[PDB]
Amino acid sequence: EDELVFRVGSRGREKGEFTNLQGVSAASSGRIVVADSNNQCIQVFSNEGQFKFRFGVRGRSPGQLQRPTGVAVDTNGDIIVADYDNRWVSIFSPEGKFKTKIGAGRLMGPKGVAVDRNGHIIVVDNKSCCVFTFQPNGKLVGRFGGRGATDRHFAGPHFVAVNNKNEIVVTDFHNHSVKVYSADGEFLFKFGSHGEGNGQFNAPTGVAVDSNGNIIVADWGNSRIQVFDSSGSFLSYINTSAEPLYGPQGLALTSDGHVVVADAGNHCFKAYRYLQ
Repeated sequence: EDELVFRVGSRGREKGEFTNLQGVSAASSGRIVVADSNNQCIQVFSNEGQFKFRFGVRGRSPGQLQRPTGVAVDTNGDIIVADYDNRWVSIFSPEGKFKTKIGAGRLMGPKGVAVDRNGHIIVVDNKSCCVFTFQPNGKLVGRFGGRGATDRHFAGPHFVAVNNKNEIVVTDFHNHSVKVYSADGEFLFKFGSHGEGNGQFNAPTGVAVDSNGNIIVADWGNSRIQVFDSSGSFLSYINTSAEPLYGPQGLALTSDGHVVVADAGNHCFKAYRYLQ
């Protein structure tokens, strides 16, 4: 009878355990997909938290995972992994079969990924501080950003989401802000500032956008999740009181309308109801 619906995971390297849980995504087929950067693996669960399967071969060769940070699920259920250390994005089948890698030689530190409304793969690079837009096949179609603190630049972007207008929503871990851009890279607006007040951050991480354009943002340093309207107005905190967060990372919205968070500091993921 809590905003918390369920919790899955504990510390370790076995199936249903985590060392460094970072990326979170959801499939329309009603699955939850999580990446562990330190166990170098992807784990797939039902919408109720039941373990389905784990995949990932450790290493630096194509097909293999070295530091998988960011994950996204395509409309066909393909699993898209940002590998920060291999410096590419791996696309797998919904069953964990390597298909191809995109952005090799262009991405220097791919951290976060999303899928847009035309099936483009959106990658945020924490080393070049840029946002890349690819076709599934690997073809680059767009790039914007650059290191800095101006509205068109990023200081250290780790996560990305796309809204109903195909607009790109980037969290800036080091700037304490969220910035929103057109599909073409045009800056639209920013919100958030450094602090603990409503609509302030101490290092934003995961981000998701709902069907109503509400933007949901995890706050790593403040161990909390904020919900905003489409203009970046604070609406609420997710009520985490029953089982507090500790350093949350990825965020995703499921097909059954729950917010799932990588509660990395507690070695688990948690699913929430939220009222919008």
